[PDB]
Amino acid sequence: APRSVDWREKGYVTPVKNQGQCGSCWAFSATGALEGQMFRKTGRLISLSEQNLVDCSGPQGNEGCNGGLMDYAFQYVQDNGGLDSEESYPYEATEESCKYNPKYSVANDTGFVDIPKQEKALMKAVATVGPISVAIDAGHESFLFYKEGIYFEPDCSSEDMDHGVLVVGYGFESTESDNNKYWLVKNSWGEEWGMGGYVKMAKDRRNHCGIASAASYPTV
Ligand SMILES: *[C@H](CS(=O)(=O)c1ccccc1)[C@H](CCc1ccccc1)NC(=O)[C@H](Cc1ccccc1)NC(=O)N1CCN(C)CC1
Ligand SMILES: C[As](C)(=O)[O-]
Ligand SMILES: C[As](C)(=O)[O-]
Ligand SMILES: [Zn+2]
Ligand SMILES: [Zn+2]
Ligand SMILES: [Zn+2]
Ligand SMILES: [Zn+2]
Ligand SMILES: [Zn+2]
Ligand SMILES: [Zn+2]
Ligand SMILES: [Zn+2]
Repeated sequence: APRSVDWREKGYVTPVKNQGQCGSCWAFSATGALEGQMFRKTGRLISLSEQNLVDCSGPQGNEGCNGGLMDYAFQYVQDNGGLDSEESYPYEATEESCKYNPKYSVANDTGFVDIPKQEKALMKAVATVGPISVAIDAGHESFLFYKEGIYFEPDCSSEDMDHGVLVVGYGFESTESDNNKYWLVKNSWGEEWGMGGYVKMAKDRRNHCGIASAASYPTV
């Protein structure tokens, strides 16, 4: 596998969005992976509607602004037979009754695949599939005030995660006596958080913050 991957430079990744005051991270993670897979399929990078997912994927098990699962979001897109564009169905950071319009559907998926809970398996997936939906333990003050560098949190859990994000690549910063490897992770907290909306999560450091424990991607 490549020692460095960054799917943003390959056109797979849309700009950083902002979930606002709503626990819809799962929606932004799922649209991220679907935007990447649709781009691979059609050569078109189109922004997908998280609001469509928040309002409409309740039957699949999601809870709107109270949380959800990326896999349930992929199931909605399969069950629904489509997903509206971000332009047609813009994000409002609130829960509202479903407004899906089949006329504005710009994406489909045929299911999803769950990656084994090993960082090696996640790496090969990022290297060959594209951006990957993952969940991490982001429930700490250091994550909230992260600005730059490789994030490492000693109290992070490898099993208990609360935040759905998107891995768009990986790399390494090399010092004299250490290759400090990282996951390139796209947050949904606006572009003023972290590195323009991005965080470098510690990689190959015992599944730090659970990043390999709930990884999946949609199939198109
Ligand atoms: C998004 C993350 S967040 O809002 O940025 C956040 C919040 C707190 C701490 C860290 C990060 C949401 C937040 C859900 C939430 C709502 C209201 C109050 C507190 C939290 N997180 C989720 O949607 C997660 C995603 C996820 C996917 C896979 C594995 C682990 C987590 N899921 C989630 O919270 N739930 C709710 C309970 N339900 C049974 C499952 C989905
Ligand atoms: C502080 As916690 C329950 O997100 O590990
Ligand atoms: C937002 As929580 C207490 O499920 O980490
Ligand atoms: Zn560039
Ligand atoms: Zn959006
Ligand atoms: Zn409204
Ligand atoms: Zn899964
Ligand atoms: Zn938490
Ligand atoms: Zn924790
Ligand atoms: Zn928990």
